Amino acid sequence: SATAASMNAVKDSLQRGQSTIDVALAAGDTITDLLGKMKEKALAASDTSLNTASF
Amino acid sequence: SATAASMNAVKDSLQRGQSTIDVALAAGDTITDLLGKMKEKALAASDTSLNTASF
Repeated sequence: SATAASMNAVKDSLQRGQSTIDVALAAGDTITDLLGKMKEKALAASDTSLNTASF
Repeated sequence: SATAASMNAVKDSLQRGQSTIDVALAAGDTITDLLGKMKEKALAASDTSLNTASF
């Protein structure tokens, strides 16, 4: 029965690991959106017919 | 009949031995519970994803 108590101790650590990964995933989604937008900006600026004040 | 009187003397010592072993057993049960709890604590602390203030 001591071992069953220890399993009770293990489950919380597994849950904490889940939580940390969720936070990381949220930040990652935001970062991927920002990277898409940055690609759009760089692509738009790669144009050689552009004015000096839009670059 | 002297021997029967001596048996009367022996029974009390046997009973005293029983009593001492009961006290020891009670303390031992408490100790085993404490050891289970200590294992749980050590297992929980063996985690490397843990903060510096929970250790």
